[PDB]
Amino acid sequence: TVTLCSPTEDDWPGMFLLAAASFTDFIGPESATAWRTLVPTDGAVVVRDGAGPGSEVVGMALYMDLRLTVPGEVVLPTAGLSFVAVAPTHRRRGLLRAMCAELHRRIADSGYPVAALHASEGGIYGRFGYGPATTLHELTVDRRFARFHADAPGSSVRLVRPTEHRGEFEAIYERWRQQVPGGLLRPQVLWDELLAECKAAPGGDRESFALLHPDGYALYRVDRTDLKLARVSELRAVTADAHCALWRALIGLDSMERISIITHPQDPLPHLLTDTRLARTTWRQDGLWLRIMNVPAALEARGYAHEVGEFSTVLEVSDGGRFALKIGDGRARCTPTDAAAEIEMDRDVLGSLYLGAHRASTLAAANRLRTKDSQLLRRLDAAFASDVPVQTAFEF
Amino acid sequence: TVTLCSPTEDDWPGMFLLAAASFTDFIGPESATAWRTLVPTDGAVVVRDGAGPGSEVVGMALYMDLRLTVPGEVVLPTAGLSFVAVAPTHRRRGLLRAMCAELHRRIADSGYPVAALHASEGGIYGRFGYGPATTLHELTVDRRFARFHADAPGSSVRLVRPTEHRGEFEAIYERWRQQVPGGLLRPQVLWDELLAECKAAPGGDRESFALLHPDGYALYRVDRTDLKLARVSELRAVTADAHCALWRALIGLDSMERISIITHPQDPLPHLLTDTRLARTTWRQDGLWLRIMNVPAALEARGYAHEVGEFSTVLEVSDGGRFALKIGDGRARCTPTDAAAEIEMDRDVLGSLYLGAHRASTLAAANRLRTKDSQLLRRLDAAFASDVPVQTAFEF
Amino acid sequence: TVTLCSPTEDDWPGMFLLAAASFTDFIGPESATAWRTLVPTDGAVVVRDGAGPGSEVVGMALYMDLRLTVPGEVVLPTAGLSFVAVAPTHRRRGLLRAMCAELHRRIADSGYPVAALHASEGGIYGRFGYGPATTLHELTVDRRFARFHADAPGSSVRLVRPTEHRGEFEAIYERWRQQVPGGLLRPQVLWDELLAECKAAPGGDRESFALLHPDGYALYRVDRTDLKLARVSELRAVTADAHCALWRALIGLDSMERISIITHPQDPLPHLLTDTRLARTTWRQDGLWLRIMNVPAALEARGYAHEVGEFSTVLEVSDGGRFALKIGDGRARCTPTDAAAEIEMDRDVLGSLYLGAHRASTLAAANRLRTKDSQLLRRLDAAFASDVPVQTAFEF
Amino acid sequence: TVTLCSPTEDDWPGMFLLAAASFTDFIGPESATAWRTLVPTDGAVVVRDGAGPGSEVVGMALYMDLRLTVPGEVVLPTAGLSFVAVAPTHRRRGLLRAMCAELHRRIADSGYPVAALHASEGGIYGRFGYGPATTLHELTVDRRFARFHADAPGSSVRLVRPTEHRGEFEAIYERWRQQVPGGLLRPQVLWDELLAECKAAPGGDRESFALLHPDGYALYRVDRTDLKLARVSELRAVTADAHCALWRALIGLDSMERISIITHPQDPLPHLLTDTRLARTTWRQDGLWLRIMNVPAALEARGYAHEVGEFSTVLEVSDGGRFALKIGDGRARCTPTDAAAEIEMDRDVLGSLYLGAHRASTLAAANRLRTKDSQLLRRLDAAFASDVPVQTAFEF
Amino acid sequence: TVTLCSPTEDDWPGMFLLAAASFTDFIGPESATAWRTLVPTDGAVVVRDGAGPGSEVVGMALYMDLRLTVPGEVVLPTAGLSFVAVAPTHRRRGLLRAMCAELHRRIADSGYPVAALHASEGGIYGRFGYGPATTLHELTVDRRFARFHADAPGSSVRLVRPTEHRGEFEAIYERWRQQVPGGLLRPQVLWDELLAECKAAPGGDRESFALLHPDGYALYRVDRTDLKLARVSELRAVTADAHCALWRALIGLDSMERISIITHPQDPLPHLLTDTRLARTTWRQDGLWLRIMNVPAALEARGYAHEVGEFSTVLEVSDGGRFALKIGDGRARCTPTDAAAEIEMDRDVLGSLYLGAHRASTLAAANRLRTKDSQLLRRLDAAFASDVPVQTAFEF
Repeated sequence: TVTLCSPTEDDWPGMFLLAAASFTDFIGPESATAWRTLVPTDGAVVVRDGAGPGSEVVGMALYMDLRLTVPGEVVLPTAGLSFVAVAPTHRRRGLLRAMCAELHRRIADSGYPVAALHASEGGIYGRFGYGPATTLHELTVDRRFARFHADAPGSSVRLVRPTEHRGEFEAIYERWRQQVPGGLLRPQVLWDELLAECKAAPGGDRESFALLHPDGYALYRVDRTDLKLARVSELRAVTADAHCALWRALIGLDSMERISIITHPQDPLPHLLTDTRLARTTWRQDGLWLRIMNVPAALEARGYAHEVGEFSTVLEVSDGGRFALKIGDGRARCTPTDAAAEIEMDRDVLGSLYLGAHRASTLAAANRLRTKDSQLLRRLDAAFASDVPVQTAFEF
Repeated sequence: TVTLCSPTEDDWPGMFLLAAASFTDFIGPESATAWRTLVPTDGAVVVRDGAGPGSEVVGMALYMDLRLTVPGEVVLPTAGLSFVAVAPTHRRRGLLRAMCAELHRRIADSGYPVAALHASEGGIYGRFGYGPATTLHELTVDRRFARFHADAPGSSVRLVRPTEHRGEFEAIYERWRQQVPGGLLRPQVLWDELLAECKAAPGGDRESFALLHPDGYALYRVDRTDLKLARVSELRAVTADAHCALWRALIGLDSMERISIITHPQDPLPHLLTDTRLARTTWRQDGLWLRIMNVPAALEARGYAHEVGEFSTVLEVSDGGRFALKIGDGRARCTPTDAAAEIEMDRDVLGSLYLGAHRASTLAAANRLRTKDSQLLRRLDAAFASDVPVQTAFEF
Repeated sequence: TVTLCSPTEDDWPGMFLLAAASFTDFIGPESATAWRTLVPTDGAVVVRDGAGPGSEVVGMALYMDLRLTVPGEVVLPTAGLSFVAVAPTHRRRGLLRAMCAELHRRIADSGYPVAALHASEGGIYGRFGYGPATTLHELTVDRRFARFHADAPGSSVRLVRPTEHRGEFEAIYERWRQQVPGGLLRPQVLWDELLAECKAAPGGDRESFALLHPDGYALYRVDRTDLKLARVSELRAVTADAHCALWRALIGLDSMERISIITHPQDPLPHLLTDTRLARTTWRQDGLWLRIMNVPAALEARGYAHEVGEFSTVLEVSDGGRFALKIGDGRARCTPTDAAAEIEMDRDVLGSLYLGAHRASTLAAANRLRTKDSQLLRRLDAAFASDVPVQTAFEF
Repeated sequence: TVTLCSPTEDDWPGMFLLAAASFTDFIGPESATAWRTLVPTDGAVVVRDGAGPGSEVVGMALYMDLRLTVPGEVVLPTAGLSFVAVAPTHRRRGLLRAMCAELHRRIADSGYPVAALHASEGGIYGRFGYGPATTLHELTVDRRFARFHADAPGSSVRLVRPTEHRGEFEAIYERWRQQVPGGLLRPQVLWDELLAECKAAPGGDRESFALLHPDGYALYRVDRTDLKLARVSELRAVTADAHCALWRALIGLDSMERISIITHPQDPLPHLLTDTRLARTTWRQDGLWLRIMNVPAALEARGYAHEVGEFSTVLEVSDGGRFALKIGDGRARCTPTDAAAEIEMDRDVLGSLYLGAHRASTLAAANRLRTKDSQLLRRLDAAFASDVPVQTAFEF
Repeated sequence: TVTLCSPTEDDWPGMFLLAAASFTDFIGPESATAWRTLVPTDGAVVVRDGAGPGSEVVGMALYMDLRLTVPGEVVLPTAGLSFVAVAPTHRRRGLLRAMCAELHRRIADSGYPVAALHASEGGIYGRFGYGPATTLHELTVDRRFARFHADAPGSSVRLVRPTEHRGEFEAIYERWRQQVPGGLLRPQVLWDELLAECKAAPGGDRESFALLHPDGYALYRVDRTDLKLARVSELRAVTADAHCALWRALIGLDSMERISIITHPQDPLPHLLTDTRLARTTWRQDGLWLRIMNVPAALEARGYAHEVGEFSTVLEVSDGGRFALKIGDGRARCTPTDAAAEIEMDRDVLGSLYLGAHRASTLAAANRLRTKDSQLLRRLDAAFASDVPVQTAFEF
């Protein structure tokens, strides 16, 4: 009946159709064919219904080749899952399990230490070993009241047409993504896509503008629905100076009542202002999800906090191996063992800890993470934290 | 014209009137006379307009004697400011500055290391040296979809009439407030007040119920405005088991669509569920604000993280003294010095760091906190963190 | 651990507490003690948690002795389930199954042909053999535009204080409930309850008024939330004349913009007006649910349409017996058999057909009701229909 | 001053202008020129203001040649009124009466037994003898909770691009419209129009998709305003199997929260689900309106229920003739007479009964329909009912 | 650093960019290049940031050459400020003061007696001597209830395509603007702009229609957001007959529930109807703002009410000269003096009085306008009033 296989070029139109019916944002396929360049040979799986010549697609999934920055400014090859979809006609038939299992084998065999995704819903991917690893934080600032604090840094920012400063944006983003956990390399093809969206579309979005600083930029747009709201679609700042100068400019949009931005929980913006409330948290949600494919490769690859003293323990990941884990001097050694476990957790929990967005002690309080001693917990909690707060790059 | 002095009993009615006109929640005065028992002799200041027999009150402020738990389970005498109010007729005349200055002298001279408040607005109290020190986090759970995770702990909880289990609530809260930074001792008079509110009021709030566990409780009520919403006014859990069992009971309120609660950012509830999104953050705001009155007394009183190795630095608080600050083995020594400062911050910033709710590195990114080296920052950031996440007790 | 038994008077307070926590409308218990008089000795079951002296109630259910009118103006003893509740602490432990099974045995053994309920949710009771048997239909009339049709009947109606015309209301309701399927006898104790609600409550509902006609009445109130909306809580009309005259009076409430009423789908009101749209359907929902306890007793008790010619068939109710069903001259004979079934359905489907609110052919289209021939379907569909449209009496 | 006449081609632009100003949906005229092919020579009337060369149009009306299915699967030539409009400058001058009178003479003389329309408002057309004859029923399903009942039928449905399966849609619709009262033949020109709308329009509607089954289809689209709502613009199912399979697919649109559809009151969807409430009635309204042009031709043309035994009566339609009406064996004979009337009604009432959407007994309760005996009423009510529930085809 | 100068053609693109970022309505620049023809040589100022070749624009402002009608049907050369904008990066640096000061010198030296603007916010321009001089009044009529009064005048109005009756619109507007204070000459280039907007835009506004009378017109459109709302974008009526006939036509839009229009406070529409409430005031706001450049030229140019008897006084405008003001026979003489002032006001107050939209006595009650005697006040109040109520022409 159902067969699982790598798509042919003859499978494309079926895939585009399924995609269009599954993702509202989809159209255009032309953009789909930009992301396609990020898909390695054999990075795609489809499920066909039946057998014969061109039987219809009813399931699809793929991964893209990505570079993710993890704490200690270390960059990992990362397999980014996307365009995962099952036909509304074939829902509870195990297609998602089969497609994910097949994709994970390929990802493992190809040597990725880590896989990642953005979840359309929050209850799907834990079962596959993905844990929420970054946190999206919407701030809406009522700029009518906003005054900067005497201490705040600061002219240096220019109001600019996005399409005329691509080189400057690329260089800034590139510096940004290398320094911040969560950072993703943004390939030329994605800069084409992003740059194009800047022009106003009738019936769609208004034209975008940019605020450019030698060390950061912001891209923003008036909201279509509300005309006193400015939406900051992206703000990449490499220094604190740039971050503040950009916000002085945004708060300068006197035509507006409110500025909103999707940011991270440690965004220092509230502290730039004399009234920290004006920077109001309007929304929160999981951002990037991680599946640790290879536990020791991943644990050894990232840097750890230097503050915690050297310690050793035994970590067991449910159906993922048991390891002697030694952390000291910001570095980890992670070797096979059969000594008794001191800590245990499912694979997804590990991905949630990995970039420091969640504290081990919080996971432990929910019993996801079982441990021997509170001391070990406090150490796992200090070691795994990140000097530079974790942020989210572009969705995929 | 205006005179500042300690109220007489002849000043009360004026004060009640001003209070009623300044705080919507005020009425009843009868409750005002419960909190009055918490006000020390000389803990109150009023401003009278003119001179003569019973000239009208136009300004008032006071503090209450409180016990606040800070990291390391250390309990500090704390002066809690409340009922601070200026007549709408006397707004920009310096009454608030005068009343706060006078109150702070009294508080300092009386030996409180720390003062605290809940802010009616976010832009008033920084100028007086108070910094936001805890964070309120509203979670609304759509319990229709909520399923507990296989790992989650768990019968043990009873549905109970609040008024018939005061002794059990008192003992549980008492254990709770001694273990959690942000915890406040709740005196008998406040248990009278809180217990009374439990009965339904016509035109007002519906009757409250309680979920009682040997190690925790929750008090809740159906919302007046929305009848598919259950409001958890208070949940105190001393163990993780109790926390989970209480939430299994709340999610058990099948008559409801949504449960909301004002909680703290590290509440582990999202991780009890198979879909972490269901536990949605609907609101965020500063909770308790702190003014460090005596810097060395306060810095020496609290415990510090054991993970960070011993280090020494020089801390300068703007118009608050310069100190040689030595932290090691979870303990701090804080002595006078005139050596060059390595770190500087206004007083309010220090109160924001004090319970660990804000990271020094985030304050530094906003330039509030100026420092010499990033290393010192990472250390100040690890040392000041709290093993047990900071929570908020009752507003005052 | 858990025990199922008939409540003692010592179990009451536990039951009241559970009730209060399960039903928002509950309070007052004093009203609970009116309905209690409708509960037969042994009509109540509770589940206690554990054993000992006064272990806490965690489950309760009961039935009331009612008289229900079914097509052909036949009145059946009916067991009305209500106050069914499981503690939020004991949700998926089978308490509802156990309590319902126990109650049904008692109801069967006591000789009720039928049981009934109003469902708090639509997905609970089918599993217990109850089917939706009446349909609530909210109409909101924009009376600003409403003009009566030249044909409409029609002075005879008086604006009246409800509390001063109880005898007239009782007599009218009594005539009403004897003629209409869905009609329930309303005992003196329920007239006390209903009459009391008429007075305005501060913070609650405004005072009610009545429109009285020799052959019908309406009770109404201005909405608390909206002051241009009049809510008709009850309209009982015994003749078409009375129905029209009452509506001319209601449309006469010039102080109002809208009149709403919960009515039945065949309410002729739309056809009284020159613009049938003004009578807008704002809400629809299942009303009374029926469980046929004794199939042949129930099928033989009701009248059937005289129009359909005599026919015979074999009806099988899943786990409910197989019967030779003979319908002719508005009367049915229903005898045991083992001949092959011509029609099959679960018990709940039968309750849905029983008062004529649902057509057999519609149930069959959804495959709930499996039959041999379309002819039999059309006959079952004509025979079971009701001359007088089915209406809903008071909720319980 | 005003003249009434058949439009010239020189009158078109005036007519298009009036149309554009009267119907928001109008534009495009290009579509107007598709429907024009359905307009018979002499099926159009305009009113010109004054006399001379090209005096301006101020009134227009026309009818289209249609085929309507009535109970017993009988197809009648039907004159469909549309594009009826009076200039805002000439409102109460009798233009609508004059245009309708003129159109009706033409329709009568041409031999249509029946005329039909969709009403822009509910209070206009009764005066012209049209009665509401079908009922639109909006159901919104919260598909997040929807589970199918164990009994429900059921793979067989494919997700499909509408534009690539026209032949299959045509054949299915054609079977559908021949079996269902309310069915209209959909000519090739209307399939061109409908097929075209399927593509996404910027600023307008998103692209449509189809679910195709050998025996039915559904066309749907995400809502422009709300992105968690899927709108089913059309669902034609010829068997119950197809109807259920299509709904399993729609409930399979996991990307959505709600599915809505405009359907008929006997849609069996609620009964496919374990919780019948999920299929919520959000809106109700009159669909197709009928004017019986020739009473005996129309009464003799349709089939009647076989269940009711043969009976005879005398029907008088106000200003529409008196007839001896004999119904038996699903067939009616309708002859002229002057015997005393047993039943009387206006013409519009008859159109409301004609397809079985309204019961005679309900019309009688509102006094529109005056009759001699209740027995005759029950018979008129059983005879006129429809085996197959009446549905609405495309608006016109 | 910053330089203020007349833009080059090389400065345009910078100016367009700033414009686009400052005004949501901006795009298109192509329209900007229509208004440009209204800008005199030297009517534009820009601020450049720095010095060099093509340094970026950060501030811009200009004025257009306009003709404004003032009471007594006198037409004044008026400098109309628009496209005033400061970069969000240069907000509190005095750019607006510098640009306005420079523009005012040019305007004064060029011989304009008056300058005018439409304010983006209400708190900016008083400091520059502009006072609100006309009042926008939104009326929303619920046309479902609207009946005209027996007295109301009144066929004569035609429903018309705007683009086909430009000549008639021009002539009518031209008569209108010459008779009404607030009237502006509308140049051919602005008729091109306005005429173009009439066509429907996908994703944007629906197509406009016109109601044409020999002595007036209305342009209207269905609202994009709400489809039962008709928006009257413009109604110019030269006689009362035309005004009433146009409103009879608008109330004739039976497809609509509501008609809205931005009008003036003395619009007689409410008095045409039997229920004056139906014409509901939904919004009010300042329209045109005036700066009197040359006090005596302006005071002598306008007509004054003939009713008030001749009187003389001494008027002082803060930093604007002192004048002996003599008003009699609808004419004023305004000569220099140093006699003591009898009345004093800031310049902006004078602009607010100038077209009669505000009464001197109301300004005096707010103490803006200080005077010697109440008698003088009553005279200044009668003299300055306008026979013909002041209206607002097109925004600029």
